[PDB]
Amino acid sequence: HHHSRKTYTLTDYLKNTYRLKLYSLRWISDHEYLYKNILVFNAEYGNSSVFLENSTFDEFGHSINDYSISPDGQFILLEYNYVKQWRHSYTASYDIYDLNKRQLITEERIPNNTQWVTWSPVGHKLAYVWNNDIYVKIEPNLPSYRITWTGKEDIIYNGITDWVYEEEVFSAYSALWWSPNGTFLAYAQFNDTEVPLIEYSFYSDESLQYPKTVRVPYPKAGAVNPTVKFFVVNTDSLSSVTNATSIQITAPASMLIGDHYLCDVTWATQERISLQWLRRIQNYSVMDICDYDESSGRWNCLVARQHIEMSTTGWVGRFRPSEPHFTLDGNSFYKIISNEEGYRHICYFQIDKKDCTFITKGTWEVIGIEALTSDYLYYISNEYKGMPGGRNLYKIQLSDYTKVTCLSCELNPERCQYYSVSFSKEAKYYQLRCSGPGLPLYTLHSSVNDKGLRVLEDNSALDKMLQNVQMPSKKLDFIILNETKFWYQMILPPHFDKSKKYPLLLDVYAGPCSQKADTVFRLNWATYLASTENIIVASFDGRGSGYQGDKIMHAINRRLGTFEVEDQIEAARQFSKMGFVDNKRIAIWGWSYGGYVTSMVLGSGSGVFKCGIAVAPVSRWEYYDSVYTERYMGLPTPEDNLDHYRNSTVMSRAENFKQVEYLLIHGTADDNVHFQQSAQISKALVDVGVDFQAMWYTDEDHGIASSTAHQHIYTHMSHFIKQCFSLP
Amino acid sequence: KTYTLTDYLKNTYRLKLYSLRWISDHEYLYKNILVFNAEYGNSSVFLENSTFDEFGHSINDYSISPDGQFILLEYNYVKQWRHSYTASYDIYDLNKRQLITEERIPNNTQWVTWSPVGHKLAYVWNNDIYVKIEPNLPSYRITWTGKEDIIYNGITDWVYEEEVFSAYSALWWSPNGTFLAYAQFNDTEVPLIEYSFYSDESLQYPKTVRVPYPKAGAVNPTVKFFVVNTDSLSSVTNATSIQITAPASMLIGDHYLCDVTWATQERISLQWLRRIQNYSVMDICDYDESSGRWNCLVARQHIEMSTTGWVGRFRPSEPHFTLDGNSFYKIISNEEGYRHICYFQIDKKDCTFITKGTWEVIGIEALTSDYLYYISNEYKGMPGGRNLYKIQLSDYTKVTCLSCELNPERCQYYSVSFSKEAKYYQLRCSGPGLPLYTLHSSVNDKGLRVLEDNSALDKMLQNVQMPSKKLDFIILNETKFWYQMILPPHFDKSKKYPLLLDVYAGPCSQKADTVFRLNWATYLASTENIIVASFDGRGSGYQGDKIMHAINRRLGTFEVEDQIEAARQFSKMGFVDNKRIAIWGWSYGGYVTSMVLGSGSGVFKCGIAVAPVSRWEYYDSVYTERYMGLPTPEDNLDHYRNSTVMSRAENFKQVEYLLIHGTADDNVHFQQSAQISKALVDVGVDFQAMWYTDEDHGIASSTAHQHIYTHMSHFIKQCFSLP
Ligand SMILES: Cn1c(=O)c2c(nc(N3CCC[C@@H](N)C3)n2Cc2ccccc2C#N)n(C)c1=O
Ligand SMILES: Cn1c(=O)c2c(nc(N3CCC[C@@H](N)C3)n2Cc2ccccc2C#N)n(C)c1=O
Ligand SMILES: *[C@@H]1O[C@H](CO)[C@@H](O[C@@H]2O[C@H](CO)[C@@H](O)[C@H](O)[C@H]2NC(C)=O)[C@H](O)[C@H]1NC(C)=O
Ligand SMILES: *[C@@H]1O[C@H](CO)[C@@H](O[C@@H]2O[C@H](CO)[C@@H](O)[C@H](O)[C@H]2NC(C)=O)[C@H](O)[C@H]1NC(C)=O
Ligand SMILES: *[C@@H]1O[C@H](CO)[C@@H](O[C@@H]2O[C@H](CO)[C@@H](O)[C@H](O)[C@H]2NC(C)=O)[C@H](O)[C@H]1NC(C)=O
Ligand SMILES: *[C@@H]1O[C@H](CO)[C@@H](O)[C@H](O)[C@H]1NC(C)=O
Ligand SMILES: *[C@@H]1O[C@H](CO)[C@@H](O)[C@H](O)[C@H]1NC(C)=O
Ligand SMILES: *[C@@H]1O[C@H](CO)[C@@H](O)[C@H](O)[C@H]1NC(C)=O
Ligand SMILES: *[C@@H]1O[C@H](CO)[C@@H](O)[C@H](O)[C@H]1NC(C)=O
Ligand SMILES: *[C@@H]1O[C@H](CO)[C@@H](O)[C@H](O)[C@H]1NC(C)=O
Ligand SMILES: *[C@@H]1O[C@H](CO)[C@@H](O)[C@H](O)[C@H]1NC(C)=O
Ligand SMILES: *[C@@H]1O[C@H](CO)[C@@H](O)[C@H](O)[C@H]1NC(C)=O
Ligand SMILES: *[C@@H]1O[C@H](CO)[C@@H](O)[C@H](O)[C@H]1NC(C)=O
Repeated sequence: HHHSRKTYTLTDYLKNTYRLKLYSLRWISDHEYLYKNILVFNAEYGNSSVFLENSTFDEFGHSINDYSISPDGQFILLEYNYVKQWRHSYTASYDIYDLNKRQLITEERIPNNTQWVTWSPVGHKLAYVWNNDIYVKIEPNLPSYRITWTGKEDIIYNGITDWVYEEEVFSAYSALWWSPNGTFLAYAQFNDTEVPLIEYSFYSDESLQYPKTVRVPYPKAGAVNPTVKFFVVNTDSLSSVTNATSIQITAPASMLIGDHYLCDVTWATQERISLQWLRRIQNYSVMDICDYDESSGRWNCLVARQHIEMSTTGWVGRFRPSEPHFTLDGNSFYKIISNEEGYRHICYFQIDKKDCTFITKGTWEVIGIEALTSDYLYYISNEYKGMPGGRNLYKIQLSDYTKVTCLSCELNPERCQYYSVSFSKEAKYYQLRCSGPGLPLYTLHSSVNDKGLRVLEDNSALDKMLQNVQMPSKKLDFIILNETKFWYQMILPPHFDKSKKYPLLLDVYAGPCSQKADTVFRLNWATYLASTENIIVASFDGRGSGYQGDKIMHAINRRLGTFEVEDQIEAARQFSKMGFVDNKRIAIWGWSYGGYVTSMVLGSGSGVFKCGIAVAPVSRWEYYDSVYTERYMGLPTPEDNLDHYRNSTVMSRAENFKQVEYLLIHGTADDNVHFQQSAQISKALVDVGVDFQAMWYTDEDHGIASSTAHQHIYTHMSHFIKQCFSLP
Repeated sequence: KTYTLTDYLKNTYRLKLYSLRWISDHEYLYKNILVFNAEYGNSSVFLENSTFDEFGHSINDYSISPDGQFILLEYNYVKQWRHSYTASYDIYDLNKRQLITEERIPNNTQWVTWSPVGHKLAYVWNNDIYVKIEPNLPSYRITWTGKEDIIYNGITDWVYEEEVFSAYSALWWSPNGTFLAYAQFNDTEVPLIEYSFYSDESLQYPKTVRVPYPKAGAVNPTVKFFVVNTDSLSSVTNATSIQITAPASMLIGDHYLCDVTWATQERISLQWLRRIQNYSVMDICDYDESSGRWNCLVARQHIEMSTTGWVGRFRPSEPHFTLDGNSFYKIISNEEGYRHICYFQIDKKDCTFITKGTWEVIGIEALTSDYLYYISNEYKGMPGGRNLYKIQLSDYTKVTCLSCELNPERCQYYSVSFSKEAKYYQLRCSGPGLPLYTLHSSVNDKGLRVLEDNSALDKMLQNVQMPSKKLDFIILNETKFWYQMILPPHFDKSKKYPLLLDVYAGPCSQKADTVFRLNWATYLASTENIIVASFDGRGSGYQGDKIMHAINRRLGTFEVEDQIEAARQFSKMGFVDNKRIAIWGWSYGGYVTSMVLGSGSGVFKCGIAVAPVSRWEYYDSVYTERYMGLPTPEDNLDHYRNSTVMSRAENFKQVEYLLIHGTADDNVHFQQSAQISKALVDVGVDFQAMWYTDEDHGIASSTAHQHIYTHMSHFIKQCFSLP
């Protein structure tokens, strides 16, 4: 034989039999990067001297979670006693090790339970947050300077975000920003005094006799939001005689008039910082540009340099207003905005000018600006072949916008259609990561001649292992609806036969700016279901999905739980009318927003779906957080949008669940989508006499990511789908 | 046609009761509200069905005063725990036929009670006691110390309500209403259980419910006892409450007040229990005239202890005093370990037993000048039967069974309700046939008339294939252990049936009896042809202390092993499919079901645990410590650690498990199933779950009740391969 008889099993997925190798590096200069044990690989010639041996901290006495080398390379920060908080936040102990002296600093140690630590961009200055206050060390072995004195647990946050800013605004815990040379330290201060608390039980180890009540300031749609203030402190004029003096930069008048957010901080030069503010009604944002005044020691934002971004069709930006990329003199910047036709492109702005000029055009979008030099701007887009699920690196000549070159398109067009990039400190070198459709590929390049210097990781060991496995394939394509293309992907079982009828699982996100149809290679639950169980797993980007323009993306504005829900149902009708789908066995499942859509679909009375699984779903928008929800829904008030808030709950559709088989799953310590939401679904299903299947995960959060819990839920979901589809 | 799930869920086939409230020695009330005579059976209407048409509120319950002059109307009923609730109250003048509108009982009243004679009234509001001499006059504030969740005057806290008094009230009027005795509970340092309450879909942020609840080994509430004279209440000076302190033998450590019983007008008896519940003391306290105080002579103390276990069935039994209050009868276990009636003299340590045998007195029912009446399981040596007996006080040898022979075939489980001076009594037969309610004259013990025969139901059941009950015993180690089986209709001995073991198995439980039930087991047997069995093993009650105390300090051992062995015996009976045996239980039954499934015996295919205890340190102090002692290194910590469901997680790989729990369960906290599920996830065991949002220990909402039973039926049918 020698024919492939093996499949990709559930155990393979759960035990990581088939492992994807990565190549993670960190640029130390414009020609040097670190890699792990710790080598400073010289990018240029390939010669790599060793930086730090793996044996150096064996006598440490603690397990080291992470490390951080100072920009000057004189010190290393050692992160241990890591305790996870939310998606980005955590607490840890830190020790500092002098690299030139070969020993641990024992004097003036960074305290236990530190919330965040950061080196300056140059030298070895240190900023850290402890007990909600900011501290600064000029030298690692010296006493730290206390910058703030107002830090209060759950009320006042200095240099760190609160729950909502962490999850929905900055996608980070830190709210500290060093100036390019480390002279100034800018920070946000959040105030949660009147923000209501979400409360839930945490059960802990079985030795805890009485459960704990976790309490977190968490604004639900329409509730009192946190307020924010912004400050800048000169670290070079710190004295141990007097308290440090932080200079406030106030929000523009058009923002102070109501509730607003700080949605972006970007340093332009040593003495110029740009701020973006956003109204609570997220259709209007203002960029301030503020210069430092030397005679005063203060900061001033000229109303002439003030820039406005707004939308008449929806909210501003994909999830927030995009960040500027300033020129060296800080007199201009490049920024992604939506053009006249609704497509996101790079606009070039003069600092003193209202009007910008677009440097890219077309019926495609710029994903992000990655680097800019004197001569070139580097950006990722989905232009190539008009595939919105594809990603490539481009280079545009600043003096001639007609001179655009694709740097990644043709490198290896068959295995590589989804690229990300990592540039050196001044874009002289870059690493490219290809994520699919073939096996991930990591390569190094010099930008001068754009030539490939070397293959970093080609995943040949995994290619060897797969050679014998009956792996699934992927079909990426579109369907025309109301004269508009809508993309879908299908994970197709091996030896796929168009004449046969397969059961179908619709895998759904479908939230605003979602994309579930792409060229990325994945080893996941869907791989197992196709490979081993012979199930087609499909996904569909309908109205509301991103990277295709505002016409598609803004279609669900103020109307969550409508078109995106309706387009998933229609997708299933399209797939079955392709001819290879058994439409007695069509299922749907999703996590989070996908959980919400799955539930709305199962409660729609369409009659298309036999069964479905919702994991940690939203059940009604008033339960979810203000920043995300109000972005798309506005306020749940009679004068705003209360009617639709009330018309788009899962609960009100409970009666219709008599037609389907339903599995409802939620972790009890979910701080993001509160257990409350599934608790209300179940209570509504019980109230109408609908039988369903449920599963709670004790102390699990939104990711249900514990090793044991992760394995349990996928095993449980697998049983459910196999029985729904009558698979032995 | 068969008895279906819907039949059970929608109570298609209803059992009639006959509920009466005695008013005198020959007059009682029955529901219109009629005043039936125990002589002639005639009745003149007391309150017409539509007397309160123009009331404006929905009346939940009524209560006539002992003199019959005023009726108390209860509305705005809001349930709290098992017995506790809050309500609004109005008083109706029956003479004037109008509602009282001056000095009304406040909204959110916790407890109200008439005095035993006349029309005096005591109530509890915001944890304080108030007294109304006349319904229309202002009330006197008795206590000023009441405080939400902290100080309880005249009402119980969580643990006393659930585990000690089986009641919310802690008020005790003297026989003629002169004195009002009460208890004060102090929960200051008792730790709080906290859990989420999700409420209506309209609630944006869940509520955190916080209840003082002592888990095993935690700080317990403290108790004080007071008596106040209601005849000398003044609206000028504050009321003076006389404290009666617990005896010196109780004050030495943590203790409980476990019984309050008035002997006469000026004599009260109180029983106290140590936190280590194998030692209790009864105090007899007399009102002193020249001092206005209460004295409890140390010589009048009566100790009740146990060397093999705890004291009483769940608590020390209540005394029944002779009219002069110089003697009393109470149930205690004899030297052989069987519970019998002992006769005590107030001034003497030694009692004499008036009953003997290898069977038990269940309760003393009435005491007269010439006869003591009691209920027991003596008839035919059947621990699961119940009959009423009369003992001649002048000759203990002269014992008459009043109920044994009235209808031996349909009636084997009686309860009774005697008139005020015991001249008449209602008999309540609960099985094995349809319930029967009859009235009797105790002067000659002749039957007056049938009150309710359930013929309406009998004619209904004629057309349905109904299951039968086998009640019998097996021998284990030369000891009889009783079991019952609900057998499918047209039961065939040659066929192999699936079997479901229905479990309680807690200390002093009894699941094998002569009671007729229409329940879930009825549908399973009638429609699904499943045998539903129950077994009373070691630890079970009403069979003496040798069996009941078998599990002392050793919860989760013998009672668990005996359910497994019982199923092994049912397998050897020949009509059981050994490939289709399942087990289920609620509460303690959930604990035992889980313990059995985690035993790795290989006997059971599948099971269901509803609101199970998972480990004893999570459950309340009074119940748990009674059997387990304290979870400390110097006491019983090792067995607490050994008797968890969690430690058996790995053995659940052999079985199919359904775990169900209500999220607002104040009794067995959701915590308990949360720890089970986590342990099963940690060893990679697949199982089924169901939470019930906002449901408590009963899971008793109309919709949730229907939902849980439907869900369980599908699970059992799937386990048994039933289409
Ligand atoms: C199915 N699904 C999502 O719904 C999803 C998601 N990443 C996000 N985020 C978008 C903004 C930034 C950060 N909040 C993460 N969402 C949005 C969401 C909507 C409703 C409830 C919960 C969540 C969440 N986490 N992913 C990866 C995903 O698969
Ligand atoms: C299966 N089963 C029981 O386990 C049970 C019960 N009645 C009681 N009580 C006995 C003491 C007084 C009062 N607490 C009610 N228990 C005891 C118990 C043990 C463990 C956990 C919860 C509970 C409860 N409630 N019943 C009727 C029953 O069926
Ligand atoms: C955080 O915000 C709260 C209000 O949201 C501030 O509290 C107010 O402060 C002033 C000045 O002390 C008081 O007079 C007001 O009564 C407070 N208002 C309310 C509604 O509480 C608080 O000052 C803020 N804290 C910081 C350090 O910014
Ligand atoms: C209920 O018990 C509490 C706790 O033991 C008593 O509170 C103590 O009272 C004394 C005297 O006032 C104080 O010195 C202590 O500091 C108190 N302790 C605590 C923890 O509060 C309280 O007095 C009792 N209440 C009643 C009505 O008896
Ligand atoms: C009866 O006792 C109560 C409680 O001790 C008295 O009420 C308190 O009286 C004191 C002064 O003696 C005040 O300082 C408190 O504020 C009162 N508490 C309240 C609001 O009840 C009551 O006055 C006593 N009656 C009399 C006059 O003997
Ligand atoms: C790497 O190569 C250079 C130039 O060929 C050589 O001189 C040197 O030894 C290496 N670099 C260092 C300093 O590690
Ligand atoms: C952190 O805690 C440990 C003891 O738990 C102690 O040895 C150490 O000194 C602490 N570190 C600092 C800097 O506070
Ligand atoms: C700095 O500020 C804090 C609080 O405002 C004050 O208590 C402290 O003494 C100040 N330090 C000095 C010495 O200026
Ligand atoms: C960093 O920038 C500040 C502000 O422009 C300047 O005064 C300072 O000299 C700079 N530091 C260095 C070392 O260049
Ligand atoms: C029963 O009827 C008699 C008359 O025969 C009457 O005197 C008596 O009051 C009635 N009993 C009641 C309480 O209805
Ligand atoms: C009880 O509450 C209702 C509604 O708030 C009120 O109208 C009524 O007067 C109250 N009754 C008493 C006796 O206070
Ligand atoms: C009730 O008993 C008390 C105390 O013995 C006595 O003073 C009173 O007379 C009795 N009540 C009546 C009038 O029967
Ligand atoms: C009560 O129980 C404890 C613990 O089992 C025991 O040491 C003690 O002897 C018992 N007391 C009696 C009265 O038997």
